Amino acid sequence: RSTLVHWFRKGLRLHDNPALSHIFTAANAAPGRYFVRPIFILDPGILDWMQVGANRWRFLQQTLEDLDNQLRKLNSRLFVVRGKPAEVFPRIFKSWRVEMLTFETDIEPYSVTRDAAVQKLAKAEGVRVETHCSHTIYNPELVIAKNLGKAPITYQKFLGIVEQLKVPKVLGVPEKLKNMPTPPKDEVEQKDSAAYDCPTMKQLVKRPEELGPNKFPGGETEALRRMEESLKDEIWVARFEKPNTAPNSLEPSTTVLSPYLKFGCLSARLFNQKLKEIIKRQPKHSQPPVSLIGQLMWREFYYTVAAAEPNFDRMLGNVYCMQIPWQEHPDHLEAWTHGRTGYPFIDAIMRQLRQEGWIHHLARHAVACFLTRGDLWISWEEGQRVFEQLLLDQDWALNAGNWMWLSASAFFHQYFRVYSPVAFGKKTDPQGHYIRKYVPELSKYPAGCIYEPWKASLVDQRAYGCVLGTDYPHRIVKHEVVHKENIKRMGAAYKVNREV
Ligand SMILES: Cc1cc2nc3c(=O)[nH]c(=O)nc-3n(C[C@H](O)[C@H](O)[C@H](O)COP(=O)(O)OP(=O)(O)OC[C@H]3O[C@@H](n4cnc5c(N)ncnc54)[C@H](O)[C@@H]3O)c2cc1C
Repeated sequence: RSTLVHWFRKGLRLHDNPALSHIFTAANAAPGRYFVRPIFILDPGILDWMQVGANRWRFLQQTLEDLDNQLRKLNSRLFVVRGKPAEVFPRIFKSWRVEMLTFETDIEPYSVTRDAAVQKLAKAEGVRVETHCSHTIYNPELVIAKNLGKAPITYQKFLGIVEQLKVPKVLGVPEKLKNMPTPPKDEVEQKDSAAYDCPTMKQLVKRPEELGPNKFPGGETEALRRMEESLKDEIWVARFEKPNTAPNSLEPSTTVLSPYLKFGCLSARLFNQKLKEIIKRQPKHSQPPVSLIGQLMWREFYYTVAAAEPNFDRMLGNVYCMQIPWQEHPDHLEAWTHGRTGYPFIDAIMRQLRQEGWIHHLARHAVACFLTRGDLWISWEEGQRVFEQLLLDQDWALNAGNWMWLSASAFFHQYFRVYSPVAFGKKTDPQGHYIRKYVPELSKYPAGCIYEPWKASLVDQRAYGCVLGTDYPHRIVKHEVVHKENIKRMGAAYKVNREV
């Protein structure tokens, strides 16, 4: 008896999962011949390559638990194998007598390299490998092909391309396993009956004092519930315009499906299909780029440009990316990273980010502009790294692509438009409720100076119980001065890049 193995990496879901569905149908179309091992590999190598904060670890933990629960309902389970894939797969290929391995493809350079090696090993041991592109709606390879070998570098060309492509068929959940015994314990399982059980919170989250509120639980089950909840107001969905949603409302002004889409707890293909059903129902509706479908297309856009550039997450060696002489300032980087810039709107966002692991798209704009072309002139790579650690939705292509946009390094070139760290939040939160919540030391400042506490006299600062320089920092830079200087620095960088 040989085993069929589905390997979760992303695609942490039962629904719309062709790679996992094929495994299951095969076992049921040929009962008694196959064992089924759905596995997730706790790969220590990924930590040399990316940062993971406490909040995102918990999200993964919760996700793996939900996925194990969901597989049990199909007379299966999740096997979480600890170790490096390069060492894990030769062992289990033999110990398990693996006939077929399936997994969902990923375009990230660490994923491509790792997957190539696994496919070289699988070819050697005579293991059949079947891969499916289901993490994105469109296959980036086919978009680039249709565009004659190059990724479209504007959203509108990208839309023009994918319009002519076939939308894939969205699958349901696999059928339960008919009369399948629990696989026999292997070398590892026999010396430890729990060697493959889902990790506890204690095993994954080493810095539990960095956990923030538990607001967006991981898991396919929570993903589907949040999607349904978000789709209930079809008028809100149909008339969604991303630029007009507030960055600093106390409740999220958008869907917060990003962590789920990032891990594949939600199929982007399913979400897209559900969105197109409402749009059909609702004749007055928004259109890309501002619409909710437009939002999913932004995800497709960045995956397509990223798939063509292994150096997408850095300035050097990146075909898309303007070469800009960013400066090194460790103290300013530290202040931004910990929301101690002295600009309450910026600090509010960076603190919501650290504590909760999600901030609105335009709040990411605000803090990203400030770090880079706007105020501090620090590389977008440094902001990417902080975002990587704290974001629940940390996504290799989307984090890099949007940082390049916000820094005017790629895709966006109107660097003379600079967010004000004082004015920008006021449009949608003139009372500063968002600042009061995340910078509570300023909570007694009136709306007239809560965005600009340095406009309050010392007497009033003492009266509000928050003296600048003691209880809340002084501004680390003066926006009105530096952002004018940085526009000149940007223009010089643009000139140098144009001449080369
Ligand atoms: C500096 C910076 C860094 C970012 N890093 C990430 C990241 O690491 N991971 C991430 O998922 N998004 C990232 N984004 C994009 C965007 O801000 C988030 O996708 C969005 O805030 C998610 O919130 P939401 O799910 O409520 O989005 P909604 O507006 O409800 O959109 C639905 C989905 O569309 C996609 N989407 C929406 N906006 C964008 C966008 N601008 N680019 C790409 N896809 C988009 C996401 O999958 C999102 O879940 C970043 C943006 C900026 C400016």
